[PDB]
Order: sequence, then C-alpha cells, then structure tokens
Amino acid sequence: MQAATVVINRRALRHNLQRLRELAPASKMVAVVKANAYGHGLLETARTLPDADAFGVARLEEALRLRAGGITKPVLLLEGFFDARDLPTISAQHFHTAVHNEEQLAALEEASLDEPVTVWMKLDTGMHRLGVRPEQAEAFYHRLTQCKNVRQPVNIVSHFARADEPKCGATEKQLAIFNTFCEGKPGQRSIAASGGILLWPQSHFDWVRPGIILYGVSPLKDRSTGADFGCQPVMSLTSSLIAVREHKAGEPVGYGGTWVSERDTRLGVVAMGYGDGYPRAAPSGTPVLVNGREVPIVGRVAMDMICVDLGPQAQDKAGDPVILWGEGLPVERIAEMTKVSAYELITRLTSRVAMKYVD
Amino acid sequence: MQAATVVINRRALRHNLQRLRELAPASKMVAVVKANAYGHGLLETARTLPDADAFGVARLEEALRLRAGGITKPVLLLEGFFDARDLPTISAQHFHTAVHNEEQLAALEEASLDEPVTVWMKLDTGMHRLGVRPEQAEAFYHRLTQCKNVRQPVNIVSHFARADEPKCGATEKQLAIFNTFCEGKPGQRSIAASGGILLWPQSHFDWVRPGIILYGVSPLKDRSTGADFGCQPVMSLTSSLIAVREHKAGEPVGYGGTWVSERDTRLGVVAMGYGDGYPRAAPSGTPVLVNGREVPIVGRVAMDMICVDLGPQAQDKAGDPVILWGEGLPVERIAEMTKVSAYELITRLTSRVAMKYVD
Ligand SMILES: *Cc1c(COP(=O)(O)O)cnc(C)c1O
Ligand SMILES: *Cc1c(COP(=O)(O)O)cnc(C)c1O
Repeated sequence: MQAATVVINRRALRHNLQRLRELAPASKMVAVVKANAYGHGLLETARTLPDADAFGVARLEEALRLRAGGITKPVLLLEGFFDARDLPTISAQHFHTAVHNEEQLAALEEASLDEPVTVWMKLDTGMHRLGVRPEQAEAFYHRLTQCKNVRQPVNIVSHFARADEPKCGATEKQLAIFNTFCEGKPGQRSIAASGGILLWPQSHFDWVRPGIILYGVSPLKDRSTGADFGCQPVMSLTSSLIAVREHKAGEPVGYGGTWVSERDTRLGVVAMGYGDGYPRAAPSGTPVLVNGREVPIVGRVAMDMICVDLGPQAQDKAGDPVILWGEGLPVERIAEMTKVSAYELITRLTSRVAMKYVD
Repeated sequence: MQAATVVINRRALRHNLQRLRELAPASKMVAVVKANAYGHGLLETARTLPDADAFGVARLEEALRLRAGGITKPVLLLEGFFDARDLPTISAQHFHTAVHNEEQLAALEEASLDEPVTVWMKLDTGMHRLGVRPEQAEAFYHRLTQCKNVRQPVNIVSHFARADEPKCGATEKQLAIFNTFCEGKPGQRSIAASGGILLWPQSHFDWVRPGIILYGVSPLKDRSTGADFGCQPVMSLTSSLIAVREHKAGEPVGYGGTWVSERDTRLGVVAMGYGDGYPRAAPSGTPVLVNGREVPIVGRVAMDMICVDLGPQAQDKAGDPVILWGEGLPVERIAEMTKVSAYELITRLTSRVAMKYVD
C-alpha cells in the first residue's frame, strides 16, 4: 500500500517566496529551512527555491548538509558557531554567521583564516534567548569592526518574542531598542521573521527571515491560515486505511477505553501514529479526511495507528486514501483542534514518513 | 557531535532481554522494534539482540529494512500486509504475518507462492482496533487451516487495551475471550506486551511481545520506572549549552514572555528543541541536567533551543554537557513533568538527532 507520507508541493513553495517578496518588497529574503525545513526536507526545499537570497539554519551541521547537496547560495548560521575550530570551515564554505557571545568574538579575533567571514551581530532586544544585551552591545560591536577576519560592515540581527500579539507593546519596544542601536551604523539590519513580515511593515528593513509562512502556514494563533496572506500550503500529511471493521454500541476503542460508541458503526484504521509524528494528544473528534470526507478520530492515537468513525454502512475500504492535513484540511485546523502548535505539528515528524515532491 | 544526540546503551539492551526472559521464563521473545525501535534505531537495536526469538514491526517496510541490514531472525508483521501483491516478498523473506481481515485471508487463499507463510490470526478480544471479532473468528480461523499457502498450525495473537489498569476488569475479560477461542486449537498463543508481561503472568502463554520495557522504560503511568522491574534505561537524550547569559529580574524569557524572572540570574541555552523531538509542551520548571546538576527549563521550548535557569554566579559555560533524560534523569520523570507519555517522548524524535551506540 501507501502508508505514511508527506507530499510537498514545490509549486506552492515557489508561490510563497514570490508572494512574500510582494509583502516585503524592499527586503531581501532569508529562507529559513532549519529542522529539516520545518519537516518539508532541508535539501529539497532549498533546491525548490534557487531564487532565495540566502538560507537560514539553526546549526552548522544543517548548513554543511546543504553544501553537500550542491546548494551554493549564502547560508546564515542563525545561532552562530559552537566551536572555535569551526571558523575555518565556515570561512571556506562562505557561511555567514551570527555572533552572540564572548567565545565566538574572541574566536574571530584570534583565528587565522584564508578569507574573512560575513557576520551578523545578534542583538538581544527583548527575547532574552540569544544575543548581546544592550549595555554590552556597543563595546562588543566595536570589537567586530576591528576584526581582520570579519568582512566589513558588521550586520545587525535580532528576533521578536511576541510579534503575533499586536496588542502588547513587546514588539514596538524591541523595535525601539533595535533602532537605537543601529543609528549611525552601516551594515544590514534584520529583525523580522514570519510575524514581523505580515504584521509589522516597520520591521522589514534590509532582510526579512520567512520561516513558517514560507510553507503556507500562519504563525499566528487565531484561526488564521497561510491563505489569509495569499500563501499556499506546501505539506500534506497522508496515509491509507489498513482496515474497516464493524463496531457496536457501548463498545470502547483503543488504549484506556478512551472512547465508547453510542451506536453500531464501522471503524477505519489509519496507517498513522505518533511513531510517524502525529500528536498522541489528538482528542477524539479531531478531523481527518477519508476519501475526501471528514471523519472523527475515535480513541487514543497509538504509535502506528489511528481509528476513525466512518458510519454503519460507510463503504470505505482498506486501501483508501486518508489525509491527516493537506488539501481540504489546513494544519492550523488540526492545531486548533488538538491544541498543538502548527510549528510543532509540521516539524516534529519522524524518519518513517516517506517524502514525495510534486510539481 | 556536541548537539542533539541519542546515546544508546547496547548493554542495557541485552540486560533487559535477559531480564525479561527471567520474568516470562516459559515464553519466547518477540522483540518489538517498530517506529525505529522506539527511537533507538531499528537496525542497531536488532543487531544488539541476536538472541531475540523474533522481531516485531508495524509495517512491511520496517521488516524489509531489517533484511536489508542483514537481520535474519523471523520478523513478525504485527498489522499484517496491506497489499495482496506483497505475499510473494513476505513468503520469500520468511516474514511471519498477522491476518485480521477478509482481504488478507482472500489473498492467501488465491495467491500462488513458492513457500507457505507462517501466520498469526489476529483476534479482537476487546481493544476494538485490529482483529477478527469473536462471532466471525471461528469461520475465519477455519479458512486459514485449509490454506495451502499458510504454514500449519495457525497461531493466535491478540493485544491488551488496558493492562496498565489492574483494577478494571478489562484484561481479565480479554483473557476470558482469548482463552475461550483458543480451547482445543494447536498453534502458538500470544497476547502479552510490556504490561501483560509485568503485571499478568497468566497472559504469558507461548510468546510475549516486549516493547517499551525492552528499552528500560515503564509502560504504566504510576511513576514507576524500568528499574522497578530490573530493566535498565537504554536511551539518553543529550546535547550541549550554546550560551550562558546574564539576565535581570522582572525580565521574561522566550516566545510569548511565558516566564519572568524574580531575580538576577544566568540563563543557559541548550541546543535542543522540538525540531529534534523535545516536547514543545514542556512547562517551565521541567528538569534538565546541566553538568550533572538539575536546573529548570524557563520559558517556551523553541524549535531549536531551550533556556534553563542556572543561577546568578553559576559557572556553567557554552559547550558544557546537557542531559534531557537518561542517566541521572529517567524519561518517566520527564513524562510526568510534561504530562507527555514516555512512549511518545522516546519515539517522536526527528532525523536531526544524531545516534551514538555504546558498549
Ligand atoms: C527559526 C527562526 C526564524 C523563522 O521564524 P518563523 O516564525 O517560523 O518565520 C527566523 N529567524 C530566527 C533567528 C529563527 O531562529
Ligand atoms: C507495539 C505493540 C506491542 C509492544 O507494546 P509495548 O506496550 O511497548 O510493550 C506488542 N504487540 C502489539 C500488537 C503492538 O502493536
């Protein structure tokens, strides 16, 4: 049969990069493809977007994998490098890096490289995750402009912690801090990711870093989907039924007897579970498409299977197509129903899912 | 590798199979290695247990991977085959299969194979997931004994839905149904997995199918660990700190400003997130080991990073060892703290996580 599979629409991917250029017309694009391109495939997603100005990754491993696959464009290390002994590779690879701590800076200062490296000084403007705090940033910044090993000018990067919450003044505060530090400095400026791109046009600056919305999924947490912004969904989590069985009123289904039927019906069993990446937290009632038709999940999601209520004379058959999320069913709707973030849903999938690419 | 890594103890693995043979002394062992051996690695886990009587998998694809890697023991297709055109491979590969529906049985009836196949009729004794219902089982069973394509005798398999809940009579009822159907029939009997093995010695029969407990993790949600049964934990989810930063009181951390500090302190940033498989649901306060000392997670788990509270004058530094779970921190503690099942924690990890094998 066909069991568990992720179908990636290359056409929708292309459409979204172009659509985002329309939303941030004066900014270059850093296609964020970390974590296996949000579950869509690191290398294939990069090869689908040869138009991207650059690619962003979390770790050095991911960037090197890109070069190994023949990706040639600039890759930004969003978290910088974790070992000073990596600088020579970074330099030779032409990898651009963020610099947020003393270790990285002192490494830049003492290293001996055949070529200087393009750098983005990570500023802490409010997220308090990575980055140099304001009161340390000027001195830190000045040391970078004095590096032989750093291409000039030093670029400045930062990230929003609550851009999806327009009513709290978090973003405007980070923007205030970002703007104060960049005054009078050359070099490119970057602080906007999906949220900043869609909701804050003041934060576009020179480079924007689309991640989730690049895949046609909304970064917000209203019921909004990628189509609210003209972005098309790229991923479809699919599978097939491996059984259609009779069931009777009063009888429970799955582990823990979580769901009990109030009527004689027919249950379908899907070749999909959390061993594939489908949330074990999915409550009975969560929507799933069987032969194009919404049916509810009944009972606890197991490691390899999911049961759905088809109906007493439902004519579904072992073999028939199932869509966990996809065309007809945005991953957002599954996020709302299961209470799991769309970011995690599309990303926390296992190596057992097979990967298809269409268009 | 200094970042997301799963360290697998080959020797705790061996200890657990033998310890399970001591707990179920009159039953053969079906080492369940579905879903990439519960996150531990399908092929490596099989190669570590050349003593296993058989291996259990969810899908055909997994069994073929085992043959591809050189694994030669009998492999049991727990859900059977999804396509009739698969019987020829299954026969030739010497795969044993479950048979739960009409399609599979009719396939066996009219296939033409060079060799007959060993079969385990799946009986639905209460789980209502896969299997032939009691009232249809006798006729279905009889057709399998009349099959020239099926190696006689027909074996009988079933699975418990609530064996981890000794107080409800669910297990005794399934056992009652299982026993009634098996009366007078030859062929091996099997109904027990981890729970049945540890809590129900009257369900051991001929073959037991250890899954989660084989990896030294408890099946129950009673706070018990694998060590409660003499089983040693096999997996250690590890990483490293990529930053140690100053923080001030009243300042929030991570997306959504989820956590706010009541004191000046130092925060550590871990190269671990849900893009690796770590639960995004992990609440602030969840334990992590930094330099073998427990510190709490503060703020939201992100796709690639985790922040932890180290203390004001704490001397941990970027590069230092971090343990998400393993040696001084059982995955069962993390499950309780995050309210995520240990089954899902160890299994729903991504391909971003490196794999190490020790001993
Ligand atoms: C992952 C990440 C992004 C992308 O964010 P989205 O909300 O998914 O668009 C951009 N920049 C940095 C620093 C990141 O770590
Ligand atoms: C996966 C499974 C098992 C093993 O279960 P554990 O709870 O990890 O012990 C055994 N038998 C069947 C039918 C299964 O699907």
